[PDB]
Amino acid sequence: GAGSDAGQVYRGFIAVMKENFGFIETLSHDEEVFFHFSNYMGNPNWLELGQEVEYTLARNGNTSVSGNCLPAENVRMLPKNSIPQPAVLETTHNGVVARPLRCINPDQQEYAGLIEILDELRTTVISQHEFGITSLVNKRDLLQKGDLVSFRIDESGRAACVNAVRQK
Repeated sequence: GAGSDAGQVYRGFIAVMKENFGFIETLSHDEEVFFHFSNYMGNPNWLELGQEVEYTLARNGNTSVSGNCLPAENVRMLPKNSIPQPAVLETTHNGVVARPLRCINPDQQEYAGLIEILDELRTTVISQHEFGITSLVNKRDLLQKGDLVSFRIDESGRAACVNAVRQK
């Protein structure tokens, strides 16, 4: 019992839904986890993008199966609204949707994309903020390059509570 041992169920949310497998976005925005529906528990027909789920990682057998990245196991659904939100009263930063990260990932993570955040002088982009399926409240939208967004960064350490808002 140290915390660097085994016996930890990892929490995350569905970001990519294929009919065979999918990708779960990590709770702490570490990376995307390859998960197969073949090892899923429940009814996959009722799954959607942004659904909280609990699961363990299949580290049992060989750490470098085919390419180090191994599948998930025992994926179950979680209660909604259990993912915490950043503590910000009005808002932290605004910006415009810059570009979906397509060539940044060899395996195409472009779902996540990056927003260009304005500096304190409100002139240029500082670095890059990544947005999560959970943060994409307006995930229904065709939110694309050139759309203005307002969000709040705090404990999420990224663009969270992303609301597509158009200013007069």
